[PDB]
Amino acid sequence: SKDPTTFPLGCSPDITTPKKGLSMELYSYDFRKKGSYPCWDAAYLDPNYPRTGYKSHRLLAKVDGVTGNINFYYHATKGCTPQLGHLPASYNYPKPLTMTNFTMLLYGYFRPKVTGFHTFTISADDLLFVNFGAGNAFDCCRRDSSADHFGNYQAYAIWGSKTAKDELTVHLDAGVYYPIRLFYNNIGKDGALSFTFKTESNENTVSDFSEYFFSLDDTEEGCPGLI
Amino acid sequence: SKDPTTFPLGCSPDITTPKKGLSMELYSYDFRKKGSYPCWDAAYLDPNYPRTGYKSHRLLAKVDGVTGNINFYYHATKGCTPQLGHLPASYNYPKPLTMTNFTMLLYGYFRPKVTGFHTFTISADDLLFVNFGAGNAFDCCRRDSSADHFGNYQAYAIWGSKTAKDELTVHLDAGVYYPIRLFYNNIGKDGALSFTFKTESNENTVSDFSEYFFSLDDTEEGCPGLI
Ligand SMILES: [Ca+2]
Ligand SMILES: [Ca+2]
Repeated sequence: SKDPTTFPLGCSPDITTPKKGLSMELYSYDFRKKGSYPCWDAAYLDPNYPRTGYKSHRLLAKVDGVTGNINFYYHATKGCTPQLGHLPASYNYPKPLTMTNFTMLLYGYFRPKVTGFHTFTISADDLLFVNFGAGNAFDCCRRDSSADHFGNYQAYAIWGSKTAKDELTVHLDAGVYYPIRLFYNNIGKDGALSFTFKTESNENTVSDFSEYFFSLDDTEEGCPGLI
Repeated sequence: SKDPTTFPLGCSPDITTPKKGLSMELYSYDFRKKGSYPCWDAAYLDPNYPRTGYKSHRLLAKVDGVTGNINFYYHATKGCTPQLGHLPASYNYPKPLTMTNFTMLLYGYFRPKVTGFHTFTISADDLLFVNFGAGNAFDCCRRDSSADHFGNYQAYAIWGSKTAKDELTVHLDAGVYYPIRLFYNNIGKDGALSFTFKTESNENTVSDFSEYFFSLDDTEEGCPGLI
């Protein structure tokens, strides 16, 4: 139930109206002491960094309502140096941060408009890890209780890898809500995130998630998929 | 059944006498192109590198009978340069290799001499990942069929980490055979591996596994623990 699959399980919320967008949490990600080779910290690739490791870093923000086009490219002027920047307005966080070096978590639900095969394509500098589906990401309307128990990644991208870019193909049902978790890191210099998809219904590429990303309140009994 | 636990499942081989030692496979691990920053390749920390990634590298050797004291420290004279060296005689591989940069897999079974809590302590430069128990490591006398399906790590050590060194405490039964998998990498400069244990029966530390590490043939029906 926590394993990645081509036919993920979804959720059916009851009367409470879903809220637009995902939630985001932002954390610091320091360089190592001057003189270090390399200048950046490798912690982002400890196997548990995305599960418990990141929690020991400085919390910068927790926001709601993240939607629209969430892609970004941050161009740095040099490596090994923290430099200030801003996220796109879609992230609902107007303050400057060290865009050269930070950790970011997004979670919530994906609602399809069509029933059939979806292919999500991702790329990132330095890292983007994706979980998708009930159990694999977290449990239906029981996120706060299952948040740290996600399974093997459905897709991932690592700058410098043989998987610099990656894809996820899954069969989905329209109007069902699918748990999703995105984990991102920049360890130095440039930063980039691309998250888009296509379906078998037509040849359009979706980059704007305004009609697709939602948040659901947890409930006493949970909201397992009913279809 | 694949999850790490304090009470791992073991195996009960039938009439066929266990063979002394673990099996080992050795693979190449190249530096990046001259001028690269850093000089070493980060692939060793892709989440699937220990599962399928390493298989695309040059196979150097597959040997049997690895036992005794398996600890080593290789001292390099500089970084970013491949340098030749030798493994201890316990590894049954007498040829020189690039000890500055290689990948090594060991697998087989651990047989305890006493019933009770065991604490294994590990450390490594650059990396050592450990799985332990039926399912978590692989299935009883059905290794060849379950070898790539190991679970989350029971313990791991990464040079430069907040877990430079790590421990595994588990309750074991004497004379039972427990599946074990060790995955090691050096990405440059010095190399080191330390694997030892203590038990609740006395204050001795075990560093020599001559009476403890074994290989079992796979069988048609498998050899699940019977106790
Ligand atoms: Ca970067
Ligand atoms: Ca090293």
